[PDB]
Amino acid sequence: AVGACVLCNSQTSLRCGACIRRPFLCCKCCYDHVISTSHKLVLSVNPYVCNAPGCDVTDVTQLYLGGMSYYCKSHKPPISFPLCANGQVFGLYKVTDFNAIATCDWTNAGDYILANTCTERLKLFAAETLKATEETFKLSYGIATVREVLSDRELHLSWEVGKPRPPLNRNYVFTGYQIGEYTFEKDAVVYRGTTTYKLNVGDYFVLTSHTVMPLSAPTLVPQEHYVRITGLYPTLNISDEFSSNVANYQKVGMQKYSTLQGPPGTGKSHFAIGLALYYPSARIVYTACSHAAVDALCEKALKYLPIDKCSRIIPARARVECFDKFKVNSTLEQYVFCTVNALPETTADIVVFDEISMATNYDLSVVNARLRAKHYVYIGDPAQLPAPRTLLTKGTLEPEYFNSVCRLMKTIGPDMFLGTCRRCPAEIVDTVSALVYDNKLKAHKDKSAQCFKMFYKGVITHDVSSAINRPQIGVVREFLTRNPAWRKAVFISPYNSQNAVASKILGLPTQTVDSSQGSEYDYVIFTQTTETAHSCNVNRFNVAITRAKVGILCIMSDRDLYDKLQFTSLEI
Ligand SMILES: [Zn+2]
Ligand SMILES: [Zn+2]
Ligand SMILES: [Zn+2]
Repeated sequence: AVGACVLCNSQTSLRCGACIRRPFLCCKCCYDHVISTSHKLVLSVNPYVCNAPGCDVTDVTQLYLGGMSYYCKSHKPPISFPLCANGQVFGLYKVTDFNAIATCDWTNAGDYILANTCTERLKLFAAETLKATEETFKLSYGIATVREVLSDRELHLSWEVGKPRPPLNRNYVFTGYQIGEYTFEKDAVVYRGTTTYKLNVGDYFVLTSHTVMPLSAPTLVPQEHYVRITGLYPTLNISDEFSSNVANYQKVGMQKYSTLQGPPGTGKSHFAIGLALYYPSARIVYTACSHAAVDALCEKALKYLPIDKCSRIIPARARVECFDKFKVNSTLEQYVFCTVNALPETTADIVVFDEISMATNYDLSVVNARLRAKHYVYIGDPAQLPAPRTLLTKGTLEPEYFNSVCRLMKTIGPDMFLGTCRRCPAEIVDTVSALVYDNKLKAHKDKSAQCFKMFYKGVITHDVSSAINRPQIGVVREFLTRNPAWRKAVFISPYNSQNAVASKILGLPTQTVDSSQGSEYDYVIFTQTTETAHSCNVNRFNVAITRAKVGILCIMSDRDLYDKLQFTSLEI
């Protein structure tokens, strides 16, 4: 009941009872909150409610202190002081942005803008409030009870009446009942259990609504610049492979934290693993939000670092299959690879946090709270995809608002920029360089002459809201017969339902733009599917076309992005 004010740190007995996170507010800030919002319940040792029997007055502006008790206007004794007066709320030890965070529903883009432009303590309040709001929203959907089991990978579902049905994609993970976590894909539906189980008829699945823990550590520690490399000991014998990053590795040791913007295929994992070879005695914890980002870092370390000093931390509540070649859960190995949600309480000489566009401020804070390091390196690309914000429906979230790190990279610029793309044919590099990198990305490869674009609106159908464009898939099928080398292409689209249809019609392996991030393929076939804000998002468009090493076929819906593609146009 006694704590510190989330706005000015002043000690107080007051917490806001109307705030979902119940933050400690001092007399000054508590007043400026209750007097400007619908929030009127104030909590101390005892709540600020009228003590008079059977009285329901709980509004602090309608209450007074009579002796050492609280009463409303109808029950106060002659000698009483208002609880709200002179810009203060009574209590021991005697804000426009805080009000908006405290009262918003997190459905507008402006809510996320504020959560990232506010002061550091308000970024944690915002991140805690958003996460709790997202989980209290997880109690709103309807239960799915299995009507029948068709096979080992297919079933029919019976949904709860009155409550909405949640989007059936890999994004939403249900906990089966505890028969393990399970996912779904589209009356026949495809079931994917984390644990193999004889799907009982009648057994139900419900979305995991986990408890949101409070945040203590800032999203970014206060920056410190040094005159010499601190706590790290460089090699003089550094492999020529990593020579291009020596000045940047030295910058890493001369700052508390550093940001690295690495466009697709510019050498982010190479830089991260080369940091270990540059400071050979340094203990490095490699972290990212997803198991896939952590696994890609593991694959790079397997090729350059001693396997006996590596360890992959895997949580006991295993959801997906991940990296198997390092010793598991050895927290004290020199190189620790672990997702943010599974990080142990440890220290390190360097912490490398990869795929930074996918981090939230909640993740940034958790990393600072579990890992106490000499240096923190943030690697990613603000021109790539952010974490899905399930509550956000109105407006688009710009890159400078993804998290604190992305805000810095878009405002003051990143500390380090990898400006040469080694993956993509020049047609793709020239396109994304002009689109999202202010013409600063350069192509290492020549033009492949295997990058094609076709403007074909087709016909848009919908599986609920997830879109399908069968004529765009038909155009691809026609192209494949005439271009058999493309038989080995990966089919990519902004929609899971478009991918499901293309998987059955084309037989190509399938990937959404969002699940393709961090991966690369020789050939990519991309169907835009629709002209929505989702399919036209320039970051999503950037990720989609930079998956290709050799060739890409883009079947476009949007004239704008089609005209921007520096590809050979095709006809049909
Ligand atoms: Zn205060
Ligand atoms: Zn409040
Ligand atoms: Zn009363």
